[PDB]
This record gives sequence, C-alpha cells and structure tokens, in this order.
Amino acid sequence: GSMAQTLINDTFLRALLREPTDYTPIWLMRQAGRYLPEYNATRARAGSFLGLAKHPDYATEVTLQPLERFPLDAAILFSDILTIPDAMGLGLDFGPKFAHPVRTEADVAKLAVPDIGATLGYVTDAVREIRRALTDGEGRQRVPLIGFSGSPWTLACYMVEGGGSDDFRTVKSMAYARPDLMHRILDVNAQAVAAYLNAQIEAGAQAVMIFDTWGGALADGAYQRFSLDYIRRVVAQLKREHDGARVPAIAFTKGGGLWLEDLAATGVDAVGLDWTVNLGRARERVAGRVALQGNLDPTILFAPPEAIRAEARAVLDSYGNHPGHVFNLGHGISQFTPPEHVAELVDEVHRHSRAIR
Ligand code: NA
Repeated sequence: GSMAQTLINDTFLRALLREPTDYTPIWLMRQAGRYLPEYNATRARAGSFLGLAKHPDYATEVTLQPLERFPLDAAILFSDILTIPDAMGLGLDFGPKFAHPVRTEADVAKLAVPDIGATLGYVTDAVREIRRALTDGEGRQRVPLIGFSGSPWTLACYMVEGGGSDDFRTVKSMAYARPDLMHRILDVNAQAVAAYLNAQIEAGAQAVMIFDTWGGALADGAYQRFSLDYIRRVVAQLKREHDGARVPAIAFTKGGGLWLEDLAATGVDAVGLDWTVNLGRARERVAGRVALQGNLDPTILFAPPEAIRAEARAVLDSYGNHPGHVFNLGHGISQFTPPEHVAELVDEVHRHSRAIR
C-alpha cells in the first residue's frame, strides 16, 4: 500500500520542505572522514581515497560509519565531486591533479556529457548499495540518503586549474580573458551535473546537494554569470519527485551570504549557509521561500563541550521556532576533531531544538 519502504526517521526531508517537525534535524559535511579512526582503517584497506570512492562496498562502509557512532538524521553518499571530470577523461589522481587540464579551445571542444551509466556506474552502484545497507531486518529504512555533485563552476575550477588550489586565480583569469571558452565549459558541466544527479535520484538518492564551494571566490556579477546561472540551469533539469516523494534540492555557495536571495530564487528547496551569516536574518531574508541549512563554524568543535553546546543553542535560537532549518556546519568536519565533540553537538541540537519546537 505505502509508496516506499518505511523510513523510520525522515525529519531531514521534512525540514527541507518546511514541514512541521518535533526537532531540528542534523547532518554534517565530511561526517565520513579522517576524524574517525575507522575511516582511516578502511582507507588503508582500500589503498587510497579514490579506492574508497570507486568501489561501492568501501563507499557504503564509510558512508555508514558516522551513523554507527552518532544519531545523525541523514546519510550522504560517499564520493568526490571530481568523478564527473574524471569520467570526461581528464585523468584524476590523488590534493587532486588531472593528467589533462582544460586550457585551450581544442581542450574545451573535447568535453562532452559522460554516459553516466557507462562511466560512473560505480557511483549509482554505491547509491543502490547504501539504500540496501540502510534497510533493517524488517525492510525499513533508518535515515534518508543525500546524493551530491559539485556545481558547474566549482568543477570548472578544478578542470582548468588541473587540480587543487588555494585561490583558483588561474581559472578566474580565464573567465575574464576567454569568457566564451569558460561559458562552453560551464554549459557542458551543467548538463553533466543534471544527468549525474538525476542518475543518483533514480538509484535511490532522496535529496540532492550542489556544492558550489568555490563560487564565493567570484566578484559580484561574475558570480551570477559564471556560477549562479549554471546552478539554475541544473535545477531546471532535475527530477523533483521519485518513489512517490518530493526529492528536495539544496545549493550551497560557501562565501555566498550576499547572494542568498539570488540562490533562493533558482528553484532549489534549500540553501546552505556558512558561519558568517546571521541565520535568523537569513530566514527573514528568504521569508520562508526556502529551507536553510547550516551554519556552525567547524572550528567550534575544538572548544570544550559546554562551549560547543552553547554555540549549537545560539544557532538554533537565531533561527527561532519556525519550520525549515537543517542544522549543519558551514564547512566540513576537521580531520583533527575529537569524535566525542561531534557526539555532543548532535545530542545538543536534538535536545535543545525539541525544547524549542
Ligand atoms: Na520530526
């Protein structure tokens, strides 16, 4: 009779849709990561970061690790944003480096949307396996699964740079010097990101997140032309429903607090925020049009437990007693974070938000 397997805990999906809930749900960027000794042990068995991402059993294993420690309200597919340019044939290795950086008109001409099934089957296989792993003995799902991609601009940054960077000055200078080529890269990336996210949804992702980690490096004007317009192009092409449920879409431009209204008008269900943004003011700014995700400074997780819990209370109090907040950090968990500080954060967010709500 029911549309899908029983989801025991769906508060995360409900908050992204601005629905009534009993508490504020929480998941954390890099919840699978080097701060967990078991992640490092698994990474050692796999041989490398890419080994973990490219084999669905390893990807599934590390995705589930934080859920065994903490009562988080969602799982996020373990992968990397750079799977797409790898599938485009740029030769990813592990920061990240490409054997073939995108520099010339001829390089750009060779870019094409990958056949997602044929080149990135390992990602959809991980999504399928994680959905099976999140199922208990009675067939019920424990928590929802988040699928994800880099934004067209953020992918372009790595593609043109030829790997990681601290400022991506080389790609930004290409946007000003050769805007036509830049737009061509962004066009192909947007088509690829939509295809990739849609494939993840079909495989069982129940929400999707677009990580525009480097959008905040761009000047006003440039941000809209080279990043935001392409986020909109992706969202316009996304499946918005699957298995009888809305599939919420989230966009996060780190450093993008000035453009919240712009992001909230792209068609996404939710916008991610970093710690510089006043969460209550942001809620007013969007006037309930979208859910907000964030926005604790991850550096707070180095402070004592009483400080961590007080700061978690302050974030929640800033948002206030209204639907539509998913608690998260404004960036990923540091590799040096004590896991018990994550436990304390999750506990306080749950208890204090229940007291509010
Ligand atoms: Na609830």
